[PDB]
Amino acid sequence: DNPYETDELLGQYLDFHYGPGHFDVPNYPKACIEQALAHHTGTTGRALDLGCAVGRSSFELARRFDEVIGIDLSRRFIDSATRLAEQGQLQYQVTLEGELIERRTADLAALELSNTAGRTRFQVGDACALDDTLGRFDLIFAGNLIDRLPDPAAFLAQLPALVRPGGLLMITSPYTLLPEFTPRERWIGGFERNGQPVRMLDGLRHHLEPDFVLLEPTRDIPFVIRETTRKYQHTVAEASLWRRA
Ligand SMILES: Nc1ncnc2c1ncn2[C@@H]1O[C@H](CSCC[C@H](N)C(=O)O)[C@@H](O)[C@H]1O
Ligand SMILES: N[C@@H](Cc1[nH]cnc1[SeH])C(=O)O
Repeated sequence: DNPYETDELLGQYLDFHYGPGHFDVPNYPKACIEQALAHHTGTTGRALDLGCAVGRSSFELARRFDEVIGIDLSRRFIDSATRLAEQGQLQYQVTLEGELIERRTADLAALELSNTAGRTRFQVGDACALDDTLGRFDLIFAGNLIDRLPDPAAFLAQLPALVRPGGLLMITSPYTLLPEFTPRERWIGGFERNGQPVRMLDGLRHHLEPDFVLLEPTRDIPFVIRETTRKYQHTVAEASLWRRA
């Protein structure tokens, strides 16, 4: 039932996280973490990467944080991230055209990520119901996650307790709201209420303030996902950075 446990998605996401770029758009997980690191003014002991997929943002965070925990619900994704952490490389297939496929390599050494791979730990888990043993963090990253969760409010309700005061929360999303992933009654934005628009960002503020303070302004970060030799997604996420009060 989970698309994120399929070979189709594995090949998209291993290319997206570790492959060459497309249309001269920079690697997206790396671009996201560059922005988080440019704004984090706290200590660098511990970061949490929620919805980490096959782990590029977690390895990027590990260049600066002593410990990085990456959590994703997809076991196929997490098994790839762990293999990269432990062996430094893996191979995968991408679609060329129809059934014609091509084998490719992901390599942490080539990306200058192998030296700190030991600072990562990857686990399967549900971001809407995180273990109560997880502790708290100096920095939390949730990339392209909130529009893929069935209970966004339940996810957000954990975050004040998960971030130390003075720490940083970074959420990015293109707000691709879909009933397949979020029941309409659980949307926190993307609709009209009492005849006025409620944007997803308004929903984020309602749930996070004043425990977090939004660093203004929000920023657009684009990304490209390769599906075949010829077909790509090209999308503009909104990044919002939040300081814990
Ligand atoms: N309940 C849940 N708990 C944890 N991860 C979840 C989840 N529902 C979906 N996900 C994960 O959220 C991700 C959405 S796509 C974004 C992946 C990655 N952060 C990137 O920016 O490229 C997928 O990896 C999916 O497996
Ligand atoms: N289309 C991709 C990228 C993404 N992630 C969250 N929203 C979007 Se659009 C996916 O569904 O994983």
